[PDB]
Amino acid sequence: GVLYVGSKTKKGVVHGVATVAEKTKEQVTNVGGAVVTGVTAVAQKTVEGAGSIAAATGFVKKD
Amino acid sequence: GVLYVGSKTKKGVVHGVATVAEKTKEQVTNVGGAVVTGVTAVAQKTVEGAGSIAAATGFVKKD
Amino acid sequence: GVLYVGSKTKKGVVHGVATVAEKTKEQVTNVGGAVVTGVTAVAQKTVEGAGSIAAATGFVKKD
Amino acid sequence: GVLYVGSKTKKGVVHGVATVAEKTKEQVTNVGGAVVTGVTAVAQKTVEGAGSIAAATGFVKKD
Amino acid sequence: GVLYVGSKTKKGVVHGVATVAEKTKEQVTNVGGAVVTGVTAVAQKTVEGAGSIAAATGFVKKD
Amino acid sequence: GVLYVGSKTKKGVVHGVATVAEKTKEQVTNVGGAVVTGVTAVAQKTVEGAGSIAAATGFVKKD
Amino acid sequence: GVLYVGSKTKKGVVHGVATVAEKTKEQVTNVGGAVVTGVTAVAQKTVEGAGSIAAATGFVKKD
Amino acid sequence: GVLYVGSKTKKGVVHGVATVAEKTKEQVTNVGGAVVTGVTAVAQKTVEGAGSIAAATGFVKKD
Amino acid sequence: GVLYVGSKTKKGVVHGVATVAEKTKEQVTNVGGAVVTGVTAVAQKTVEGAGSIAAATGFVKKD
Amino acid sequence: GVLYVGSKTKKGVVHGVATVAEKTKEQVTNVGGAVVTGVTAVAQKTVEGAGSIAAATGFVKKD
Repeated sequence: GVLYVGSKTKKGVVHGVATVAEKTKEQVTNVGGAVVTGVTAVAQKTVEGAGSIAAATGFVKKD
Repeated sequence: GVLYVGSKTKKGVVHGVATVAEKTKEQVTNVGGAVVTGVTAVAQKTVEGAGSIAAATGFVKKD
Repeated sequence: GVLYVGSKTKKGVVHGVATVAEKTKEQVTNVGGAVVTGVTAVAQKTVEGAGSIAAATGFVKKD
Repeated sequence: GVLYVGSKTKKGVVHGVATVAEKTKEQVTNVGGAVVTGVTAVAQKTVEGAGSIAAATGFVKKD
Repeated sequence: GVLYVGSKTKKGVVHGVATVAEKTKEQVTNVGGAVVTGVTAVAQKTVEGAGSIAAATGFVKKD
Repeated sequence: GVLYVGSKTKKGVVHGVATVAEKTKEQVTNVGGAVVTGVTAVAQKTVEGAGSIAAATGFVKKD
Repeated sequence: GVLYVGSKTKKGVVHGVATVAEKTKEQVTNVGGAVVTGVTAVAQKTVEGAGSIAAATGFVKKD
Repeated sequence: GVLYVGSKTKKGVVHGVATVAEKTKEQVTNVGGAVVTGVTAVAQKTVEGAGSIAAATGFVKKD
Repeated sequence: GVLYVGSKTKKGVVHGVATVAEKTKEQVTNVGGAVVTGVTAVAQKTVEGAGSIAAATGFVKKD
Repeated sequence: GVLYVGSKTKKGVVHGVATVAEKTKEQVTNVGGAVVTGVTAVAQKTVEGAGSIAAATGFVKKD
């Protein structure tokens, strides 16, 4: 189809993703797709096919 | 179809995602899709197919 | 179909998602879809197919 | 069909999702769909198919 | 059909979802659908198919 | 003498003095002494002398 | 004498003095002494002498 | 004498003095003493002498 | 005498004095003393003498 | 006497004085003393003499 984005802005201030740790052991920021930051930010994804798998996991501990 | 986004703004201040830990052991921020931040932020996803699996899990501990 | 979003704003201040932990052991913020933040934020998802599975779980402990 | 959103605002201040823990052991914020935050925030999802499963669970402990 | 949302506001202040725990063991905030926050917030979902399952559970303990 | 102020606080939120006018003609907020705002706020004044005058007046219209 | 101020605070948020006018003609915020704002704010004044005058007036219109 | 101020703070956010006018004609914020803003803010003034005058006036219109 | 200020702070954010005008004619912020801003801000003034005059006025219109 | 200022800070962010005008005619920010901004900001003034005059005025219009 058609994806149409039109934007007029005088002033924009944007902070995307921040991970801050002090005296910490296991800290995970995990994003399955894309990370898009800005004034006027657009992300588009298309998957065409049978039996598609999208899997996102913080952490796995196995013993 | 048609996705149409039109936006007029004088001033915008945007903070997307923040993970902050002090003296912490296991901290997880987990996003299955995309992370989109801004003045005028758009995310679109299409999956075409039979038997599709989208799975998101914080953490798995197995023993 | 048609998704139409039109927005006029003078001033906007937006904070999306914050995870804050002090002296904590297991903290999980888990989002199955997308994280979209802004003045004028739009997220759209379409899944076309039989037997689709969307599963979101904080954490799993197995022993 | 048609989804039409039109919004005029002078000033907006928006806080989406906050998880705050002090001296805590297991804390879970779990969202099966998307997290959309802003002045003018729109989320739309369509699932077309027989036998679709949407399942959201805080946490599972099995032994 | 047609979903039409039109909104005029001078000033809006909005807080969506907050989970706060101090000295707590198991705390779960669990949302099966989407989390949408803002001045003018709209969420729409359509499921087309026989035998669809939507299941949301805080936590499961099995032994 | 002795003025002793001791204060322990975890979290404090303080708003001192606000004057808000819309479509208004003559609005006066008038404070003869000092304006002191905070977590732990202290104001002390000493006047030593004969025939001292402290006078505070909103407004004077003379014709 | 002795003025002793001792303060312990984890988190403090302080707003001192705000004057806000829209479509207004004459708006006056008038403080005879000092304006002191903070976490732990202290103001002290001493006047030593005979016949001292402290006078504070919003506005004067004379014709 | 002795003025003693001792302050321990983890996090402080302080806004001192704000004057905001839109479509306004005469707006006055007038402070006779000092303007002191911070985490730990202290203002001290001493006047030694006979016949001292401290006078603060928003505005004067004379015709 | 003795003025003693001792301050321990981890994080401080301080905004002193802001004057903001849009489409406005006469706007005055007037401070007779000093303007001191910071984490740990101190202002001290001493006047020694007979017949001292401290006068602060927003504005004067004379015809 | 003795003025003693001792300050320990990890992180400080300080904004002193801001004057912002759009489409405005007469805007005055007027400070009789000094303007001191910083992490650890100190201003001290001493006037020794009879008949001292300190006068601060926004603006004067005379015809």
